[PDB]
Amino acid sequence: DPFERNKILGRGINIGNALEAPNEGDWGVVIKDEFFDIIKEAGFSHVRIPIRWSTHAYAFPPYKIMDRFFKRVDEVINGALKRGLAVVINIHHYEELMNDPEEHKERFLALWKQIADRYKDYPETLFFEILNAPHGNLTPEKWNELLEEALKVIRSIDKKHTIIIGTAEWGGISALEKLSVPKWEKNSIVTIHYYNPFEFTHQGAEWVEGSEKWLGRKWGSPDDQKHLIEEFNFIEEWSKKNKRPIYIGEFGAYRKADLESRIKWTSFVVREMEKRRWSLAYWEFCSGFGVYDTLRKTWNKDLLEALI
Repeated sequence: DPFERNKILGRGINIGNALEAPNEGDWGVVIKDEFFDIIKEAGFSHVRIPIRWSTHAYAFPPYKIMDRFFKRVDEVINGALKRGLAVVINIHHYEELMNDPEEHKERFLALWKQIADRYKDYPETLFFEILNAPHGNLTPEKWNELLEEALKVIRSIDKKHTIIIGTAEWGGISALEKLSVPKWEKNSIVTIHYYNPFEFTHQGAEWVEGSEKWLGRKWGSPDDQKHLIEEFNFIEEWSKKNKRPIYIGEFGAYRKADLESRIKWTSFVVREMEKRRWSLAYWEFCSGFGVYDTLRKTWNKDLLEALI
């Protein structure tokens, strides 16, 4: 029952700026084994681990994933499982696939063949997330085709693990209506990344065009809350109509946003996700959107309370 699997997934946190960088540590985070103690003790049910497999596999057939990297991913997954955390792994920042899905289709499918083969006998609390935030030339209609091809590859190997399927147009709500999950697939969860209002959550983000114009933006008015509720109602209606569970696999506000607004937004979205029985994972543990200080070994207490 994928709804039961969604319940098991529960509340989680992304350990980002880590394995989805070109190399682990490049973006500031190395996944320390003790992080899993910290996260489990704080009350989280799962971790989401973004992984840039594409830079750690050969470019030519059979597109073999490199040994040392595979071993590292094993180590991370098992570290989390040791603490009784559920684990979401994905394919993250496969930029060539977004820019030319035709050229990279078979390589992408080869990655999933290898990942499914590697983890098919791992515990049922490991989840396979097909592809992070499809966008660009990987259009909604092309994604519907590609995700089905990936489902077929994974299911040819593994009919035990729940699969997590995102939306196109950068993984938010805008392309949810366009998403199609094949009827034959019966053990999947649909994932959405929720960052609205984008101008608030990404204000001052150095990698986002024109974001400096958003610096100082607050969040918390009654109207702000009603707008967010309307969007959550839209997602919930889609879930009910399509009979698929919902995982909000990323949500969070950047550190440049005022702390009081960050707390209000984070706490509110979590309460509203909970009312809808969704699973959820905060972006992210300890970096630019972070809630834990790895030097001081302390949580931001208000943000941790918001997440529970």
